[PDB]
Parts: sequence; structure tokens; C-alpha cells
Amino acid sequence: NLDIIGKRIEKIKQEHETSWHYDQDHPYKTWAYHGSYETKQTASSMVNGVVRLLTKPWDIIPMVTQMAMTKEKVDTRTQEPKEGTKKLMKITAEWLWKELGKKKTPRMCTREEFTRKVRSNAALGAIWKSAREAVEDSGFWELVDKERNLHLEGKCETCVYNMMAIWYMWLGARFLEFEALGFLNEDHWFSRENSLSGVEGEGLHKLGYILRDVSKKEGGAMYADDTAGWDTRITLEDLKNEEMVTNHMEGEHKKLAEAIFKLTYQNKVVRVQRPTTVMDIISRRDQRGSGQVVTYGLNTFTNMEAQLIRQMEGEGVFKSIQHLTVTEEIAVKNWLVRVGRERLSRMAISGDDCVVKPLDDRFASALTALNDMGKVRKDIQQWEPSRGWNDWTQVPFCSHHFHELIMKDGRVLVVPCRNQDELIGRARISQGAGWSLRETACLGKSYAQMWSLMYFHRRDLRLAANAICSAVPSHWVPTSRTTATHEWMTTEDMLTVWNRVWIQENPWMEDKTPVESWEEIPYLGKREDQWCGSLIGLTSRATWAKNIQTAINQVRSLIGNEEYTDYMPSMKRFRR
Ligand SMILES: O=C(CCC1CCCCC1)N1CCOCC1
Ligand SMILES: [Cl-]
Ligand SMILES: [Zn+2]
Ligand SMILES: [Zn+2]
Repeated sequence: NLDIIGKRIEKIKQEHETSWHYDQDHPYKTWAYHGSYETKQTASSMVNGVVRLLTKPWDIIPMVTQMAMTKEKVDTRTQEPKEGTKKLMKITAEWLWKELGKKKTPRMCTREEFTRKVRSNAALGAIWKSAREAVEDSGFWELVDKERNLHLEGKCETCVYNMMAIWYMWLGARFLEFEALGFLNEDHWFSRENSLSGVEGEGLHKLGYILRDVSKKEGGAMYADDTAGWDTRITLEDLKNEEMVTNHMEGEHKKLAEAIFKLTYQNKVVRVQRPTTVMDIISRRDQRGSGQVVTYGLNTFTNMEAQLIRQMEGEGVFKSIQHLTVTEEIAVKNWLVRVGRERLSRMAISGDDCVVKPLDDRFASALTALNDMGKVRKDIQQWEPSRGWNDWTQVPFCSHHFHELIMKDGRVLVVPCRNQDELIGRARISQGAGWSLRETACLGKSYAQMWSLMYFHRRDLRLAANAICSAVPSHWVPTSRTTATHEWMTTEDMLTVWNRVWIQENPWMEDKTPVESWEEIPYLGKREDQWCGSLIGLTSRATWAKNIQTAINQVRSLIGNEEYTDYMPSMKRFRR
């Protein structure tokens, strides 16, 4: 408690010595409250006018238009798991870090690597003006140094979370987290090659083929149970099992990683804005509160662990979570050594998101360990058996489903898909202030090129993508303010990129014959396109398509006298 967090609390107290007060009307129940102090400040979703002017039919669709308009779970608690559950998790976690570590070497990430990431724009949940200035000033690195030596001494002064769920920290605390734990992401510990259940660094063009490969295994239904508020269900036992990665480290690295887990993950200090405007300095031990990239890898680790244990329960490897006998321990260890890697291969796991094809359907009602670990399912009663999926093309994963699409030449594409209102609504939205017309156009072009690569099979998106690319100057570079593999972020011909991604580099495509034109690239069936939200069939959509050059010309007239390319004749209907 206060020995580990007291120093951080002490420091904040004095910078606001004029404002400190133990408020008696504090709303916190599960979060430890320490004090308050005076502040005055806050974010809306702004519309992308280039995308909206080229998607007129969607201006009257509320599921699109409502997307641009407009903490009772963070303040909740999770009970301590039983002794049998704690044993299953420790055995499984010990085994899993060893498997992940067989072909990888833990290592520190460097100021050079950190500096390069900030100078190429990447979300570091951070709070000098921007990060680029701090990384160039040596005063920063001396603050970083002072904290670094405090961590080697087993103490913390400045690693404090700023709520807004995204846990922003000052750039220095972000650096120390990256130095100790960045290797999990930088060296791809959760790649499918290295973790068997992971998909880290797999583009949306890979995920469907991965689910189809899981479907080929003999076994029961495919299960895709969502957890209710995963980050809030991470227990102190989960944090202790994640910490065991430090058992694989040495020297300075081992000490620096032990401090991140001990001082910042297992004992957090947070500042929250409460209107009543006051700053609430609160603490707690449990729950996920890390940088988004470390959060992703540790969520993947703990989900892999939790799902192997649910598979053990279904297969009868242990009888009760109350307590593991001595021989159940050896049975669990022996299961992991004998079939653990095969059982990992039966899963696709992306942080809190999973798909599992178990040995049989006993898994559906194997719920005691899952509930006792705190990983309570969404939208179902605690003890009701899970509903599985009989067809891999129906399974939800990473906000998508996947279609099997046969090209006129017989070759098979497995493509990503989601309701089209969600795709159009998201492309019509931008975040942050000070967007020029050129920057807004380049963000529209990023969405368009993503649609041409991932969603070419949706009639409306291939047409709207061609229109946006026709309306934005041909040499202007696609941009995003926040950056899976983003192959659409390029000024290369998108037909050349399509061929590279779907044919040349696609390990599921044996015939490498290049496609010569967009007319060789198929769509979903007309009825399937309509099922997944297409407006084909509506008079509004027909007027848009027939008059698209008028919409393209409206946007070109706003941007002004620039060099443009007409991409519409790459489509049959505009090709004479
Ligand atoms: O049913 C249709 C055409 C559907 C087709 C379906 C395939 C893609 C192109 C469009 N119309 C009703 C509205 O007026 C225009 C004609
Ligand atoms: Cl189904
Ligand atoms: Zn610290
Ligand atoms: Zn679909």
C-alpha cells in the first residue's frame, strides 16, 4: 500500500498545496481515495466533408448519421479465485511463458527505438509542446534517468495514470514501460508462428483464412464468447502470472521489468476529472491499466491461459476448482506437454477477443474455472451453456465476419466483412482540430484505399472508393493521426497492391497468376451484399451511381486546380 504509492501521492499533494482537501462526498467505493485539487478543462467526433459529399445516399440513414453525434464498471470488484483455480492458472502461465520464450529472447527497447516511434506518429497514450520536442531535449532524458534509478532502487515518484478506457501517462513513464516490456510487441511474441493462438501482425486479409484453418480441425462448434468488461476483470492473480515473464530476463532488464509490474501495474495511482471541476487522486491494485500496446499483449497472454483452462475443464483434466490433488497437478502438466501446442492451434486470440474450436462440445457447459477466474461472459446467464457456431463464415472475430468468394478463374478468396453502415459511418468521422482541406482529403483517401484492399467485394464501397480516389489529387499521400498491417497507406497503384496482398504474398493461393484488371476481382452475391447492408436496389443509390461524376466534380472544385485521375472506368458500368 502507501509505502509504494505514498511518494507519488506526496509529490502531487504539494504542486496543489493551495487546493488539497479530503472531500467527504467522494463517489469511490472500490477505488482507494486520497485527496482532491482544483482544475478546469474537458472531445467531439468531427465530420469528414470529402467522404460525406461522396456518400450522399447515407445522409438519410440514421445508423450512419447518428455515429457522428454526441464508469459504473471501473468502480466494481472481482472476488479472489479458489485455490484449485489459482493452481491451474500458475501451472498454465509458467508453461505458456516457456513456450512463448523457446524461440524469442527478452531484451530492452532503446531510447533510439522510442525516439523513432514518436517521430513517425504512433499512439503512446502520453500527456515541451508535443512528444517530438521532449525526445529532442536532454532535460527530458534526465527526468527519465532520475525515475529509472528510482525503479532500480524499487521506488516510484512520477508514474501516475491520467484517466480519459485509455490510461494516459507522461512520456517518461511511457518510455520506462516501453524499455522494459516493448519487446513483447516489437519482437512479435504474439505472432501466430510464435504463440500458435495469436494473430499479432496479421492483417484483416489473413484473419478469415486463419479461422477457416481452425475450422478444418476435428472437434465441436466454434465458440466466440465475449467477456463483459475484460480490463475490469483482470485480478491481482492474473497480474502475478503475467509478471512471471521476468523469470526469463537477466541483469538490469529483469530489475526494470520487475519495477514496472510491482510499482505501476500491481499498485496504480490515477487522477480523474469529476465535474462536482476537481481532480480525484485514487489508487487500486487490480484491473488492467497499462499502455495500449502492452495491454494488447498481456490480454492476449491471459486470454490464451484462460481458454486452455476452459479446454482442460471440458476434457475432464481436473474435477473441481475448489482444490487440485497432487496427481491432478501432474495430469494438468502432462496435458500441456502432450497436447498444449495442439490446443493453442485450435484458437484465434486477439487481446480479449477469442475463437475456440474445442475437441468436442463439453466445452459449452465447462464454466466453473471461467466464472471463478472472473472472465464472466457477455449477454448470457452465468450458468447457461455457450451458443457455438456451426459455420466458420458466421463466427464473429475482431468486429468482422468472413466470406468465401470464388473468382471467375476458380481461385478462392477469404474476405473480411461487416455491416456496411458501420464502415461508411466510421469513414465520415475525423478526430482532433486544425484539419486543413488537404489533410481531410488525405484521410478520406486512406479510407478509400482500405476499402479497395479489404472491402472490394462490396459494390457500394468499391464505387465510393473509386469516387474518393478520383476526387483527391492523384499524388497526395494518404494520412491518419492514429496508425494489424496497413498496406493501403501508400501512393502505389492499388491494383498492384491488391495483387501483392491477395495473390503474390498470400500463402493460401497456390496459383500466382497476377490479375490484370479490377473487372477480374469479384463481388459478393447481390443478395449477400444486401444482407450485409448494401443499398443496391434503392433509387437513391442508383441516382448516386449514375451521377457520380457530378459528385466527384463538386469535391474537385472545392479542392481546386490540382492533378486528378479518373478511376471510375476501372468499373464495367463506367467503361463505355
Ligand atoms: O434493382 C435495381 C438495380 C440493382 C443492381 C444490382 C447489382 C448492382 C447494380 C444495381 N434497380 C432499382 C433502382 O433503380 C435502378 C435499378
Ligand atoms: Cl452458425
Ligand atoms: Zn515510476
Ligand atoms: Zn458480410
